[PDB]
Amino acid sequence: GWVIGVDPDIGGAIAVLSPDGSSQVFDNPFVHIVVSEVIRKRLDTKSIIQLLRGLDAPPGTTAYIEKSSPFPTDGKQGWWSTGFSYGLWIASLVASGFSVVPIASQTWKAYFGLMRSETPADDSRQAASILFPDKDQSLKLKKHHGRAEALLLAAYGKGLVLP
Amino acid sequence: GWVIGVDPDIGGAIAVLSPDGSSQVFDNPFVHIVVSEVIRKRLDTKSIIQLLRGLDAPPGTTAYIEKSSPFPTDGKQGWWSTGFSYGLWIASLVASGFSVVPIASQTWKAYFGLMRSETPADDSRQAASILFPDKDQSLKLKKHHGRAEALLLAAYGKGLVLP
DNA sequence: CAATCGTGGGAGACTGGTCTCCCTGCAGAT
DNA sequence: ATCTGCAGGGTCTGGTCCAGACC
DNA sequence: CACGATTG
Ligand SMILES: [Mn+2]
Ligand SMILES: [Mn+2]
Ligand SMILES: [Mn+2]
Ligand SMILES: [Mn+2]
Repeated sequence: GWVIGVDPDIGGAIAVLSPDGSSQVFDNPFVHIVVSEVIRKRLDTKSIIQLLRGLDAPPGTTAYIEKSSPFPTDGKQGWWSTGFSYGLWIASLVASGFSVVPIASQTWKAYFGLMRSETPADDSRQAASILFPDKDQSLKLKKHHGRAEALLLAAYGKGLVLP
Repeated sequence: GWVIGVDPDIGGAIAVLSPDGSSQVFDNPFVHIVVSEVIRKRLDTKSIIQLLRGLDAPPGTTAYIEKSSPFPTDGKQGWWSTGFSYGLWIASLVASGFSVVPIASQTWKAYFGLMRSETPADDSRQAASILFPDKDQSLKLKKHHGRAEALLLAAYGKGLVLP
């Protein structure tokens, strides 16, 4: 009963669920780098691999990762970034011994009843708070939706249900 | 002593230069996958990590990889792929214990005097044929320019010079 | 299979149709 | 530090920005 | 560079 969930974007997170029901969630490590004479956030490859190497989850644990699906109206830098983040995470997960299962955002949203909300990020945090009450304090900021998404991905993969 | 050169695109390659002067070059592994009801080529994450595991190059060996730099006129799918291929390779290389150094294409081209050619692919293969004569049969086809690019990147890292 | 060409493009889940979904990169306000 | 709003965008290297190059 | 063709 080990499951990993990964929201791969720059404000994303990785959640780890263990057989005893406990949970962990880590913000995606990033660094500030210079691109075309401005500052950009990019995921921190070496920190991600060290994080994955430090997990207690055994080899073969399944990691559910949100499928990249940039909108056609998103700009070309958005497409590059979502592609880059996805490839960095997939390779790090495979290299660390995990079985990687891409999941569409539509799949886990429909599973928890979060399709077509007016406030989708607030709702994600509320749903994750109910599934993981001991994470309640770690979900109270609006910027914490990435943590919520990672936890709901993992919850999906484990088959948890809302009460 | 040991140097790795990576041309990360879908027709790219990885070259490995041993201290005894011998060289190897491998085509980037890929699979065919379905995206939006059409077939696409995508780099094969599992094969890439197995290839890196099988190399004799010791940990800490430097891997030179061409920096991603898509043109603004390239479409958003081009930006996504070059982003994805770059992230996949960088994470694979770090996870396998290699030290990663991104090199702009302008840098290794100017170093071998290949700037501003009317036939840049052909010239790359000729330059790599001269630097690595035992790879001459592996460079006869025009689609082998990715092999040439990987070898030239590695040659740049090693400080080799054309005669 | 290997080469060449022209243009720059969503993708996904539930016999095609339909409808839903992610961001990045800046800026400014507090 | 945190939130919100709007539009969708190159980046790099050699030599105080410019110029010219590249996938 | 990708992508989706077409040409021997
Ligand atoms: Mn997400
Ligand atoms: Mn997210
Ligand atoms: Mn290249
Ligand atoms: Mn290439």
